Amino acid sequence: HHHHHHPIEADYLVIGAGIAGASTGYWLSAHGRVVVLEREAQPGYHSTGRSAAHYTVAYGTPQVRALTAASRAFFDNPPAGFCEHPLLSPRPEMVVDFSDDPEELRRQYESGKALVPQMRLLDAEQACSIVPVLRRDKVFGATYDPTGADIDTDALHQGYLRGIRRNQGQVLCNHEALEIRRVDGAWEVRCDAGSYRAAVLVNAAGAWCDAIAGLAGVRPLGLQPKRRSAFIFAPPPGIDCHDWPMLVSLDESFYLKPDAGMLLGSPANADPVEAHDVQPEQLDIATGMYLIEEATTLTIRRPEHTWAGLRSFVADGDLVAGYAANAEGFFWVAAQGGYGIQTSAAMGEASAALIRHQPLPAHLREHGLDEAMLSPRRLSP
Ligand SMILES: Cc1cc2nc3c(=O)[nH]c(=O)nc-3n(C[C@H](O)[C@H](O)[C@H](O)COP(=O)(O)OP(=O)(O)OC[C@H]3O[C@@H](n4cnc5c(N)ncnc54)[C@H](O)[C@@H]3O)c2cc1C
Ligand SMILES: N=C(N)NCCCC(=N)C(=O)O
Repeated sequence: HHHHHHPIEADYLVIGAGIAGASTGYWLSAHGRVVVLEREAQPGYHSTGRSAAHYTVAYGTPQVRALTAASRAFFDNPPAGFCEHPLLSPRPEMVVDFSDDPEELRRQYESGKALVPQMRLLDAEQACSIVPVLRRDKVFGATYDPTGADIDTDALHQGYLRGIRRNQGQVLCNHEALEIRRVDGAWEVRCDAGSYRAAVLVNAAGAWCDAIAGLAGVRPLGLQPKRRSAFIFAPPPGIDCHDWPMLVSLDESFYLKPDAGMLLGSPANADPVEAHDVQPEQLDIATGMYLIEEATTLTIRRPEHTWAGLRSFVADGDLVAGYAANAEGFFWVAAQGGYGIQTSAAMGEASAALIRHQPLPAHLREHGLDEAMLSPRRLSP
């Protein structure tokens, strides 16, 4: 009994306009009619607008590291017209041993160097020369990755979305998917003003991917959102920290990175929570500040900005890009974890190829990627 618009037909309906839906929709959009349906009034209000904006190859599981490595070519040299300014800025990563665990530090160095030949093993004096506010008594050595980079996440995200629109795709905000049903050979999504139909439903809903499966009657993956908080604060007068690396502790208890002229700090937490519009917890912020004040000479007066976002994982820590088994046309783009920005070019290209029933592109295959390592089928026996 309430009015709705006539249904809109497409080739691929993408639920979510964060980095996952935008990157997949970007690579799909040259080949068919893309409609992206986004709940919020803006596409980057959840995790894609809440990241540390960093590119690190030696981070995550082996699948993650291959996706990240395979994305660099796009980030460094995107197609003409994709964006106005470079997407990456140099920002080496220094992982410091604050707990005196030389065996772990060596393991991470050897692991990282296999992927990144320029990775170096530093002694405590070398680490303190690079970030001179470090307390020498608290430092036992470090790894150093000269190839790390900061990512202009908004430019990247907006570039993917603009690419969709230039290929006649639609990016619809204020279009929460409220109902999902397989009807007459298509997935049909009801939004509050009308419905959308396509043979392929791309589930790119971030921490809400299992909620979308629940609307559709598709068995979920077991995704676990995890809260991570972060904050921005002013450096003390006299500290020029503009060119410091990303600094991370060896056990990921905190990190610290310059952000323009300010400092970004985080307790690097992973507290399991339900999908929601997550806010920072005071204990998170106080913990991150305490650990930075213990590891360095910095004193932190009060933050200028605080926030938290969701990093969402499946059991094995790897990303998911693949059709659901036994649910025709339902494609997962999920479990981006702490890595969705830095893996987005490879994940968007791979996911679009697989949605289209195409082989993965050579350059992705050359990085040690294949369909089965991306598939949700691996989460079951
Ligand atoms: C503190 C922090 C630091 C991080 N550091 C980094 C980093 O340095 N590098 C990196 O690569 N990653 C980092 N990450 C991880 C990165 O933020 C995420 O992996 C990535 O943003 C996930 O993107 P997504 O598109 O899956 O999710 P989201 O950006 O959350 O997008 C999902 C979208 O789905 C929409 N949606 C949900 N339900 C519906 C519905 N019913 N209908 C329509 N739309 C719906 C949501 O509104 C949302 O816009 C960090 C994250 C945090 C929080
Ligand atoms: N770069 C590292 N080796 N470790 C910490 C990365 C932090 C990250 N990208 C996250 O907040 O998801």
